[PDB]
Amino acid sequence: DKLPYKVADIGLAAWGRKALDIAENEMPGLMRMREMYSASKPLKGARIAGCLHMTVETAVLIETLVALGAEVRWSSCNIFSTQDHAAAAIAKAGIPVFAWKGETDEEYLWCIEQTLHFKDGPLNMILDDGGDLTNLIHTKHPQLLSGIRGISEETTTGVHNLYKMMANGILKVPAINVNDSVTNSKFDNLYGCRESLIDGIKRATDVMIAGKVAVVAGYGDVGKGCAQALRGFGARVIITEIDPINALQAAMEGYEVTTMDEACKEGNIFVTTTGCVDIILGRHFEQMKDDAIVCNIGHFDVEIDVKWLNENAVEKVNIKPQVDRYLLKNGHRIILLAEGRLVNLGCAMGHPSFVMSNSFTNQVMAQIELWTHPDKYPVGVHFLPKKLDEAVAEAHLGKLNVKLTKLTEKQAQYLGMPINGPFKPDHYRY
Amino acid sequence: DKLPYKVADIGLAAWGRKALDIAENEMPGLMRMREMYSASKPLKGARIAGCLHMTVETAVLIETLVALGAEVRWSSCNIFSTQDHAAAAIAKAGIPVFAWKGETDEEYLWCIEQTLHFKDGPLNMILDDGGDLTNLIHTKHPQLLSGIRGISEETTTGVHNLYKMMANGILKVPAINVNDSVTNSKFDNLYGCRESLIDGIKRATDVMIAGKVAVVAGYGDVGKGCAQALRGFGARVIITEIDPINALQAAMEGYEVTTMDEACKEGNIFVTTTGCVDIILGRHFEQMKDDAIVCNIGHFDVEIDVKWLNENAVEKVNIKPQVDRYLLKNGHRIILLAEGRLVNLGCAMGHPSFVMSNSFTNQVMAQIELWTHPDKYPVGVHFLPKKLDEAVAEAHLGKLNVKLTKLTEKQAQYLGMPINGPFKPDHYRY
Amino acid sequence: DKLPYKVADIGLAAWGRKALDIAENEMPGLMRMREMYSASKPLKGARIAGCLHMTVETAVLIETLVALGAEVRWSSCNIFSTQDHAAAAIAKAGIPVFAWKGETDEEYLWCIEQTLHFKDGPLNMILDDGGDLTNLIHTKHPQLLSGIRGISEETTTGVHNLYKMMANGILKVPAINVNDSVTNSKFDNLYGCRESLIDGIKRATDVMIAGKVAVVAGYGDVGKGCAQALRGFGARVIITEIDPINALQAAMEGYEVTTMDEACKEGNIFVTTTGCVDIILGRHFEQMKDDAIVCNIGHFDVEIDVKWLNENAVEKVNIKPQVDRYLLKNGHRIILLAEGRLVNLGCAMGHPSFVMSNSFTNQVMAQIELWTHPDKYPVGVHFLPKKLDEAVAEAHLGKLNVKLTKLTEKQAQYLGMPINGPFKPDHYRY
Amino acid sequence: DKLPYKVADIGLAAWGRKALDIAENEMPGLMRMREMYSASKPLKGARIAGCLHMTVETAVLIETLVALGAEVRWSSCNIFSTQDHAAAAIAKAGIPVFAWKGETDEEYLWCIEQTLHFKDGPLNMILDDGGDLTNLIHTKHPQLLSGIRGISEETTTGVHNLYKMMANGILKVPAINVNDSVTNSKFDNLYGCRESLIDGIKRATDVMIAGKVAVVAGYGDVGKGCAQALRGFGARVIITEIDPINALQAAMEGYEVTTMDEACKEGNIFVTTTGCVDIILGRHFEQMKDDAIVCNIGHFDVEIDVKWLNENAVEKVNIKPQVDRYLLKNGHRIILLAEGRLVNLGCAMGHPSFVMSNSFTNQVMAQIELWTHPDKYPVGVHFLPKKLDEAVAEAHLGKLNVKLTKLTEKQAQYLGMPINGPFKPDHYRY
Ligand SMILES: NC(=O)c1ccc[n+]([C@@H]2O[C@H](COP(=O)([O-])OP(=O)(O)OC[C@H]3O[C@@H](n4cnc5c(N)ncnc54)[C@H](O)[C@@H]3O)[C@@H](O)[C@H]2O)c1
Ligand SMILES: NC(=O)c1ccc[n+]([C@@H]2O[C@H](COP(=O)([O-])OP(=O)(O)OC[C@H]3O[C@@H](n4cnc5c(N)ncnc54)[C@H](O)[C@@H]3O)[C@@H](O)[C@H]2O)c1
Ligand SMILES: NC(=O)c1ccc[n+]([C@@H]2O[C@H](COP(=O)([O-])OP(=O)(O)OC[C@H]3O[C@@H](n4cnc5c(N)ncnc54)[C@H](O)[C@@H]3O)[C@@H](O)[C@H]2O)c1
Ligand SMILES: NC(=O)c1ccc[n+]([C@@H]2O[C@H](COP(=O)([O-])OP(=O)(O)OC[C@H]3O[C@@H](n4cnc5c(N)ncnc54)[C@H](O)[C@@H]3O)[C@@H](O)[C@H]2O)c1
Ligand SMILES: Nc1ncnc2c1ncn2[C@@H]1O[C@H](CO)[C@@H](O)[C@H]1O
Ligand SMILES: Nc1ncnc2c1ncn2[C@@H]1O[C@H](CO)[C@@H](O)[C@H]1O
Ligand SMILES: Nc1ncnc2c1ncn2[C@@H]1O[C@H](CO)[C@@H](O)[C@H]1O
Ligand SMILES: Nc1ncnc2c1ncn2[C@@H]1O[C@H](CO)[C@@H](O)[C@H]1O
Repeated sequence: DKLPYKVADIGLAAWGRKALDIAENEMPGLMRMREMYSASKPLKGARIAGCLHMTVETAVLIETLVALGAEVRWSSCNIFSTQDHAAAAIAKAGIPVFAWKGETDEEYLWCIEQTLHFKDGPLNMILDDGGDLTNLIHTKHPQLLSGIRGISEETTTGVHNLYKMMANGILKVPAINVNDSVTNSKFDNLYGCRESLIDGIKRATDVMIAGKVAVVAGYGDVGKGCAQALRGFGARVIITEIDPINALQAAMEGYEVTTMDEACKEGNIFVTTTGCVDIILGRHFEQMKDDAIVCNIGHFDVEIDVKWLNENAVEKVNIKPQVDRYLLKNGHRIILLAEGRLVNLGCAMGHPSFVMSNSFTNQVMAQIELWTHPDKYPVGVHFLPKKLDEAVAEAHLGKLNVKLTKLTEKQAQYLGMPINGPFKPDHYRY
Repeated sequence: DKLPYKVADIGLAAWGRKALDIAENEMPGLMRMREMYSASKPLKGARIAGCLHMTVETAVLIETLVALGAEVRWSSCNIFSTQDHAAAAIAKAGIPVFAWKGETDEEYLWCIEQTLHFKDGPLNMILDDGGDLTNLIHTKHPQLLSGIRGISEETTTGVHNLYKMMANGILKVPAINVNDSVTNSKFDNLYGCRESLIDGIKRATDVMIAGKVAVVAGYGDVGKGCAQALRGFGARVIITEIDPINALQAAMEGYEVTTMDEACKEGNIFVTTTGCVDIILGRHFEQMKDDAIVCNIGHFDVEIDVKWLNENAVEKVNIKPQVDRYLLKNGHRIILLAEGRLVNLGCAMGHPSFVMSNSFTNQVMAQIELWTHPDKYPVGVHFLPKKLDEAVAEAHLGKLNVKLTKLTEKQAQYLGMPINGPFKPDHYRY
Repeated sequence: DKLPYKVADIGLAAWGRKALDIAENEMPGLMRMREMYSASKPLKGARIAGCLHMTVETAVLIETLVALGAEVRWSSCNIFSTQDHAAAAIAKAGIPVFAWKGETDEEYLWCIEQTLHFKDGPLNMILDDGGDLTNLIHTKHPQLLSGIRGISEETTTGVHNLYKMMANGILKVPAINVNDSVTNSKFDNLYGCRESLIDGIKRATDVMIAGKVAVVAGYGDVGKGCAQALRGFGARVIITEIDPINALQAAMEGYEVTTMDEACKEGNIFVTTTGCVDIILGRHFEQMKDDAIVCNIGHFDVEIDVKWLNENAVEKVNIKPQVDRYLLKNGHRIILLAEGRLVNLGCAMGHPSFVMSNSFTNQVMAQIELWTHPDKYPVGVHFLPKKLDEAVAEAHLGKLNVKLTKLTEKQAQYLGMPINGPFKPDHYRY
Repeated sequence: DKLPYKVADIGLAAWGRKALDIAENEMPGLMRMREMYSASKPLKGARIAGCLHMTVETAVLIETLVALGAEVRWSSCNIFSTQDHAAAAIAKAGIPVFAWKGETDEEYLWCIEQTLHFKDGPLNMILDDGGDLTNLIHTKHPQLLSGIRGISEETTTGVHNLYKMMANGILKVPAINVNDSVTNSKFDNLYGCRESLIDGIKRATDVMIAGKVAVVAGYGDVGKGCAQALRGFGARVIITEIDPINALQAAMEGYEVTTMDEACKEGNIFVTTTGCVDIILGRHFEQMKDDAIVCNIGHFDVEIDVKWLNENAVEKVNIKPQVDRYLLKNGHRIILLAEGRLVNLGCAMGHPSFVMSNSFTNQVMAQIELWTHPDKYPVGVHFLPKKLDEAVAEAHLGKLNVKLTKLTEKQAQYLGMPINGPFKPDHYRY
């Protein structure tokens, strides 16, 4: 029970390494963190248990925490999101990794647990992207809690659960809600899904986007990026919403807002961008035009009533991996992607490296704070300082070559703000 | 010193009334406020002293506070923003108004003061769009303070000043920062300027936008709307910024971000969207291509070094009202609009009615809260509740015919939010 | 009957001249033609009878033909398109002009005739923008025909008529269909209306474009530009078409194509971009939403059933010049612009100078060809050579600063085309 | 030498059939052709020798000519474009096919030849996508010429060669230049590359498009679609052109036009869209930013100086199939895709089915004309009638659900055109 790592095939490393090379040039934030802190080794003594989809970009993250001098043990937060050659490299790198494609629920749980203990004791830091690493511990390894200094969550569902545990006096460790940074929120949510929604759809169906009517349920950040992605292609986007402010937003950009009920008749493509359930049900499926393409990029296979399909469907033919085509009792066909799960993760390579570098530099900064500024973070879920958000940004202005103008004493004075200090109030919405 | 009103020409009413008719159909918010509260007359006993550019939209605002039963005395917050026929109507309507186009600094001040006293005593409520109505009182009419229940500011410069006075124990009245509502911030800043930046430029120069290189300094809300407006026309927009998150924002939309110095060589059109000073100086002007069109939509004639022009310019020819053309010592001409002032306000009819309906419904709500819920607002600068913001929005979804989807018990539950209650956290940035 | 000119007020000149100055910097084409031919005076002995809306841009045109050494006599092709101060300048310039705003049908015809005879005999060249100058002659002044060397038409309706007369052996002069040049078709049709459709609507109604559903009948060039203009603002555009290729074109850009019948129910704004009649009829009007804004930019007040309005409308109130609002027997109002006429011409200053510079340089070239290469053009309607179209273009690449790459011997060869010669086949569609 | 077919693996069929099913729902044109002519069997007696990349869409094409009753023998016009499972199906279908992935030059030539003879004699009809099937015959099988009734080319390089042979009295068969139909040109060139440029780049590099500066050489149709594709993503596109009309075109859409020389310094991504050579050479490569991504979608590996790379490059590492990364003597890396060949064809699944359905229906129609109207087409290269172009379109308006408005006697008359007849002149450019 004392393995050094458990990946699909160690062989893949050489190639996995080829990728981490190309990818690193696209992740300025992490690479900067490496420069600025590789010497300081500000993470020494930290034993980080990371639970985040084991991909090429996470590899760059893992090697960045190590470079900042820290012990790390990783396990993918998803059973399918792993990239064996990515995990290959990290293993060959002499780093404990317990990740591989399509593992069983039992294997998953196993994987995570393998990151709990180091050879100098148990973990003292948690890096989560869903709270599985946090929940598991809190409820099965209470012992270790007193030994953990911090937790950095980056997911809505994880962050929330943190607020809950804290609200119910269960949280026994300070956490930093990384997800609510602007550079983390916008990228992981808006630019991220915008760049990879169609990729997922293309690789799956290779269908033409233009000229098609695409229904997008939810106008949040993710919904916004998808709506902008689909429209950039020539499709006519229709939006459904429950929040009147977001719905106004949509209408002001030219989209048509209506209910899924009315909408399910018009759509050609259907993307669900919510953390809500029962977005698309049988009464909708039976209205859809022949060969409608349904897929979800929200967060769980909980937005599409997949079950109904597998139930009220005549035949279910599998065109290919993660692309099935159900036959309705009315003659119409229904192309369902990723089996209802996240289409960009299930049909594409997830989000680009540059995007991840933004949400991941936030992650590296949370570790540093949490493990170097304990006094600053009492038990509760905290937010990263704004001056540090701007920091994640500025570190990316190089890659794309943008010349940032620098305020001047007079100006700064006039504005009443530090020439380098935070440039906006905390409630600023960008 | 006891006049009932002071407008340019009372005659204009008939026509001004023609406008308030057309205009009302474009301002659902306010018109809804009249429906929902015309009976309750929730503003009874309130004597509101309003200082907001006296336009056709403000007229609809004024008549809306009156319908909600309240005494009102108005004066434009600007010497040129007034629309004599709009002010005409309101006068004929038996409402004290002291506004007219281009008044003198002495007249302006005079105008404001005429709204201070009613025939039942002095004011008890303040509606400001710059803090001039607020400042003037606090420093020349301290008596009346104890008599004032609230203040509702809608301008950055006014809001700030409130925070200050409060910070220095000067503010002696609770205020509601109306400007930070989503439905007010976005419309008054983004959509507002987006709809009218080019209009002001067109009427002024009637120039062709497409094919031109337009330089926009500042990627805030206003900058965002102008950048989107100019690009929709075919211009190649370049942006300058001091904030690394806004600059990243820009770059992610395809714009080129650089410094004004480098930029002043390329630009054909120049729009300044900041609350900053010395954005465009002589060293820029002397770089600009022949016949460059310079104008500012920020907030004051403080962003362009007009002075330098009037100083280092050979001849200054006035093509027409609010449109001058300076001749440089190098052969290049410089078309300067609105004399450096707000171009949409000085070369156009400002923002549209529908937009105004949003930021103004917020205004009406602040009045009701502040004067119906004093207990709730101790002296300080407060924010309008979120459930109310959504309210301003929902009231506009009709005009544009958008079908809002309604959450369901199960859903609502799953999401952990009231089926009607606020759908988003307070830090939500939309 | 021998006046030297007939303009509204000669005084206006000083100001008209102010305009021609600013304007000339925006019309590189004509200004280049002036350089390249001011010396050659390639138009000597040519007596041009010009009939084109007498505006500031036409003035720059007029002075450009003269500079190329030619006698010119002008009359506007429209009774309202004229710009008195523009015509003023040209008169003070010692040039026969018979144009002024809103002249009577009898005055119009008069005006045209005054350009027929010079003090060395009658005209020998025709520059028409509607065929009124061409028709009039052919049927009332046959004598002069044998004396006229050429005709240059730039309008669909004028061009067609030429093809007809020619088809029926009536055409007695060679003509050059200038309208079908790329640089003239695209600018006068697409970029032209795109830049000024909304300006027209703003000045007229000052209404907010965003969030509205705009119906555009016809997806030709003009319709394409209007649809792109309206969408850049945030409106949701719907398109109607009779040609299946244009309709598919629309659908591939994300617009929704449907019939006016179904569309008339949704629309908030209505732009007709055809040369067809009966596009919007009573059965539509009685379907439109309250305060719908109807206007036409096609070519004649023949696309909207204005008549029906004036007939089946209860009351017709005139909000202001060129903006009326009919009241229907059902409670809905209808804002009708420019009285059914060209809205950009009737509510704005028409197209911008730079656009005009393109379609007018085409015009200047036709004159030169037709009058310097008679042998090349036998009686019939001809097209401007392609090498010359590219010429009109190359002449504008300077204003907007574009670095045109130059083919190289090896390349040119490989491509099989002249390094400077036409780069494209004649059926090329750009 | 009498094989019935030669494909990679016959087994693949079942799956290939799976595809042809899904695909057929996206190609309304061909599916319509099947309806309208399945009975007539208007192609009876025709023995078609098809040479077109053997993919899933060509499969649908092949089965469409057969359904119209015709013998067919196919061979891919490219050595790599073939799709073994697609070819699989067609073989299992009892159809002579000689296609498989990556065949040798000797094999290719062999494959083509296998379609020349049927069991009732040689071919009497040619369907070419490059003229390899035409050339080969004309120069090695002159006998058969007199036996061939028609040739339908769809490629620039093929069409041209036709005009040549004809110009040099070599062409001994009438041909129909299908490529110049609007529905074929626009789709195969504009919409086609627009939908699949980024897909090719994504699968290849999985790089993030937004925030990047993309250089596109050539503003033709393909260049136009690529430029619109990249911009919709958020990149800043810069264009290079030799044609002044296209360069103006670009500048009027907001792009920046300049020379490759100057541009090669700025670019992050480089797409070459010409039929020209030596677009990107060593002097450029040595200027490119680190990790620049170079790829070409023109028509041959002739636009990028690949050779130079393989010559002046230190090391060339192969990241993966069709994705190499050269290391320069200056430290910068250069990611070269598809080895310089067509990136959408070499890194993606080419163009979508719907697009192909357009350019392929054109193809089916040319066969019918050419083989049912010989008398109509004397030896020379002809264009498909316009009434038939609109036909290809109308046939697709269904899929996307667009309601085509139908002219009316009065209207039609007014317009002077047949209510169903062609709605536009031949020189119309859409
Ligand atoms: N797949 C990915 O790469 C990825 C990346 C980030 C986030 N996400 C997930 O996507 C989901 C949405 O994220 P977000 O940042 O846009 O959230 P968000 O909170 O900004 O927006 C969600 C939107 O859903 C709308 N909505 C809720 N219930 C609805 C219903 N029944 N019908 C229509 N609209 C409804 C809400 O009004 C809201 O505006 C989350 O579950 C999130 O974790 C996925
Ligand atoms: N004319 C109008 O109708 C109208 C309506 C609303 C607001 N405004 C005014 O416009 C201004 C901007 O408003 P906003 O809502 O976008 O503000 P904002 O705070 O959102 O953005 C201002 C932006 O300016 C940038 N900036 C500051 N100094 C700069 C400099 N020297 N060079 C380049 N960029 C610089 C900042 O980084 C910031 O992103 C304010 O003065 C505001 O009151 C005008
Ligand atoms: N106001 C201006 O500044 C200006 C400038 C140039 C041209 N025009 C005029 O605009 C008109 C259109 O010009 P264009 O260049 O786009 O012409 P166009 O020939 O390219 O397109 C006209 C379009 O109208 C469509 N159409 C015809 N009848 C229709 C109907 N009943 N319903 C729906 N669609 C219908 C046609 O299918 C066609 O695509 C002409 O009369 C032209 O002279 C006006
Ligand atoms: N890969 C595909 O799927 C696909 C599909 C259709 C066409 N094509 C090919 O793409 C190429 C271009 O097709 P198109 O329809 O756009 O052609 P096009 O003739 O419409 O445009 C080519 C453009 O290249 C420009 N150009 C030529 N030499 C240049 C140079 N040295 N520098 C800059 N610009 C230069 C020309 O001015 C012209 O506008 C052709 O070889 C064509 O066969 C590829
Ligand atoms: N390439 C990637 N590497 C790591 N995490 C990713 C990638 N693409 C998407 N994600 C993550 O997917 C999560 C949702 O499962 C998001 O929080 C997002 O950060
Ligand atoms: N038409 C209008 N009526 C009243 N205020 C306006 C109008 N257009 C713009 N404004 C105001 O101009 C202010 C800046 O001077 C903004 O806060 C905005 O709300
Ligand atoms: N400013 C202008 N000066 C001269 N002609 C114009 C102008 N704007 C539009 N036009 C002309 O309007 C004609 C249609 O009436 C078009 O052929 C176009 O060239
Ligand atoms: N999926 C496809 N099937 C067949 N031909 C294709 C496909 N995608 C692109 N092409 C062809 O690629 C050719 C250039 O090699 C184009 O003429 C185009 O029609």
